[PDB]
Amino acid sequence: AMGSGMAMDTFITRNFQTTIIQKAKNTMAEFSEDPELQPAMLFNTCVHLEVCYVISDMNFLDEEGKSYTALEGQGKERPQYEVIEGMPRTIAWMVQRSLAQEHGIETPKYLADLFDYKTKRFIEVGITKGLADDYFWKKKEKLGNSMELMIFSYNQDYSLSNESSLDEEGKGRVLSRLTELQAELSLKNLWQVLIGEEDV
Ligand SMILES: [Mn+2]
Ligand SMILES: [Mn+2]
Repeated sequence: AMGSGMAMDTFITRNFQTTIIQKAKNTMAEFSEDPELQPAMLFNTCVHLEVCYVISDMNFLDEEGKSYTALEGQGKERPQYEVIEGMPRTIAWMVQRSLAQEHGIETPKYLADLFDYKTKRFIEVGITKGLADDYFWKKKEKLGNSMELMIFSYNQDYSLSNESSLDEEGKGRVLSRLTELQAELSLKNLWQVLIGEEDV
């Protein structure tokens, strides 16, 4: 129980790519948060970042706004999305402001997770231990119509502001990853004590 920090630290190392982990550690230390003392926060950041990459790498985009999968596009001579999560927050805000300026659109008040070059919209991603619909409308309160929302729960429910933002195979990649993580956390008795994103 007091070893829950070390158990979560170890879990993180065994369940995520080194690249994912290093970014999350860096963002916590920007908030002057010790990952060793706030392991729940480190886990949540890792999952969030991994989901954003799972959404962004799924398709690529050409000059005229046509999308391709990685296989379809290879050799033709960018990722459909700019990933704003995963970098220091000062650099993140530079990116969001540049993207808005480049495209002649408003700059959202809050920091986005992704930017979709196809629709020219910012996207917020959320992962909840609770009901996705609840979290969705909680974010809507603050965000309004400034961004699209993609909310996923560990319990396989989800809520999307734009249903065409994910095919059923992309949804299945995200949700299956979350289901697998919850099963493992449950087996380690780490699930009940995890503080989800929706309570931060
Ligand atoms: Mn964010
Ligand atoms: Mn988010």
